[PDB]
Amino acid sequence: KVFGRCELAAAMKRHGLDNYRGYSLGNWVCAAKFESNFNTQATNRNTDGSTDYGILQINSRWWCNDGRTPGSRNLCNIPCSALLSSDITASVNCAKKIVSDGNGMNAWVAWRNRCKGTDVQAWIRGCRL
Ligand SMILES: CC(=O)N[C@@H]1[C@@H](O)[C@H](O)[C@@H](CO)O[C@@H]1O
Ligand SMILES: [Cl-]
Ligand SMILES: [Cl-]
Ligand SMILES: [Cl-]
Ligand SMILES: [Cl-]
Ligand code: NA
Repeated sequence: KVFGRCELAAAMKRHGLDNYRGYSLGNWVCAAKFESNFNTQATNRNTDGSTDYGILQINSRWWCNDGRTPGSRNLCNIPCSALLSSDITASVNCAKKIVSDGNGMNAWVAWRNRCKGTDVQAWIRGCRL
């Protein structure tokens, strides 16, 4: 499912993401924009063999199991395919574990390079929240 900008912001807001660990809702919307282009079914292979999954491109190296990342972790205790569903519940819950790992939203390379320090609030303006 390819989310609308305000549709994704409302879904992230309903699942408790806005101001989670001090990151306002605009940061999460901006991150999903540049990680997956609002597409829950996005996947991208990495050089080390792991794969990013879903609306926030959560990596199978640490957070989910896809059966093909040898010596990896499954800290969110889910199959990576669950991160591709039209329901973003699993992606949001796993993201809350990632952002609480000590490095904040810097775990998402797209957010650090394309959202951090910008006017992230602009990604939720015009939305009826
Ligand atoms: C939080 C998370 O899983 N981030 C991943 C990370 O593995 C990496 O920096 C990159 C790989 O292309 O994509 C995503 O940002
Ligand atoms: Cl914001
Ligand atoms: Cl694996
Ligand atoms: Cl949803
Ligand atoms: Cl932080
Ligand atoms: Na894994």
